[PDB]
Amino acid sequence: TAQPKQEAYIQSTELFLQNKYSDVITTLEDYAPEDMPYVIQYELASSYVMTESLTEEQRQTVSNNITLKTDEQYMLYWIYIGRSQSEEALELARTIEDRDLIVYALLKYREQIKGDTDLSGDEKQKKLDEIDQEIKEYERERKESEAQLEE
Amino acid sequence: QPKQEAYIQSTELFLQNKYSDVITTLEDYAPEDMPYVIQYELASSYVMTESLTEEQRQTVSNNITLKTDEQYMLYWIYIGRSQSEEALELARTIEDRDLIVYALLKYREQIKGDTDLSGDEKQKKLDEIDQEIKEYERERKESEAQLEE
Ligand SMILES: [Cl-]
Ligand code: NA
Ligand code: NA
Ligand code: NA
Repeated sequence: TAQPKQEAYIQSTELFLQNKYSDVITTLEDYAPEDMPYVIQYELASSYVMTESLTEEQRQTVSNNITLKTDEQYMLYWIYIGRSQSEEALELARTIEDRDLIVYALLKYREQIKGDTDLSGDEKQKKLDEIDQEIKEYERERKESEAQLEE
Repeated sequence: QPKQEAYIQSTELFLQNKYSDVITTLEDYAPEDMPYVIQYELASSYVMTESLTEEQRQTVSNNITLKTDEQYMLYWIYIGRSQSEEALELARTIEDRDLIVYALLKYREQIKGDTDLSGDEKQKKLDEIDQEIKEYERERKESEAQLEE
């Protein structure tokens, strides 16, 4: 006997050890990240983070380093970002209290609002505006932090 | 000739910061044939509507000036238009590491969603891009601290 999970873990390990990020991702796509062994969370999260379209600036800004010392929450954050579950990544970021991760998740959430088809134009616009205001607030906080550190 | 009027309307929109309106005004036209200043308008408009903080948008677009080479403007227009293959080829021609890496990542996504490619061809392409990305990442880490000596 059926142990499809057991097998996918071995399979993702084989692909990861070869840097086959995309293939790791599709191997694991039907599986809940919260129940994965820590090494498998590591493989998946690394795979998502390695393939996230970040500019050099974004890259400098966000906590996108993943190691076998990195806390589970950071791995879950990047896995949800990777799966386009920005709502889930947003509330993780807030729990973590990582400013730039909240901002990054707010940006992905903005896109999802922009594309949402169930929302009317007015509810749409209101929400984008709420988001941009929150982003600007955090951006203001980052700037003031950097100002104090240069004093 | 409606082309000329599009350039004029895109200018009218650009000067009001109506970046997304600039983009739609020019959507049908080829970027290579556009006058330098319109390439600037379009490139800037794509950058100003990317998913980035305001500060990040400023940082990229403040680097795009009317003394900037046409190539950097074409790069951003391709990115903005999801012509990531084209952005990548240009990026390698420019020989700027950062633009190659960003374009690879966006190209990866183009492949990921390409309907014409078969199941197996898609995967082999992604496998290749994935390995290249690891290679750039390994070089990134090595530059950060060479640990000599
Ligand atoms: Cl993917
Ligand atoms: Na490989
Ligand atoms: Na970083
Ligand atoms: Na500029």
